[PDB]
Amino acid sequence: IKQGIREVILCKDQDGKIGLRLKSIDNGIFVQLVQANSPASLVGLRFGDQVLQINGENCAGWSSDKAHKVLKQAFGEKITMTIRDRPFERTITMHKDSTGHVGFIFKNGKITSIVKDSSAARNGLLTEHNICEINGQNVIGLKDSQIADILSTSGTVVTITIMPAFIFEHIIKRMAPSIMKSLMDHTIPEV
Repeated sequence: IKQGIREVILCKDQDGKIGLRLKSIDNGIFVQLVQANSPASLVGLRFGDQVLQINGENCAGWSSDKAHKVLKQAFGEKITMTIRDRPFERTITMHKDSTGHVGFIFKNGKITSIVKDSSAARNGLLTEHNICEINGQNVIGLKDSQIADILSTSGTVVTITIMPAFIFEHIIKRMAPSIMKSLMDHTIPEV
């Protein structure tokens, strides 16, 4: 989670999509969903990102509907966006033990308990937090099994990006869980 603004230039695909859905939160605009294999995924927009401007114009106070509206009504040539990096999220680094544990319990993405003497404990991982990413990979909507798998497949060092459930639950609100499982980009970034 970078402590700054950045600018991205987008470019509508063949079909005029950018692969993005936006949600209005506390009078800003935030990324609800990034589609795999989209301009938005390529330029590296992330779930939880804040859109400050689109094509120079400020986003504050906009409705989800109007933000979508704007995106359609724009000379796709290039769309310029100004992005505060996942403002509602923070990242914990952790280390696996001899028995390959970081030391917490989660359910539906949400962390429900921390284990005594764990690395989860030493680093102050918090409960009532929905898991957003792991080692830089968005794991939202995956099953608990596949999340467990990623934590298993991951090295000893494990980096998790978490968000307060209340905020998480308000971002994903009005989006079907299948779409998150299906369409939300769950891939490592390209170089």
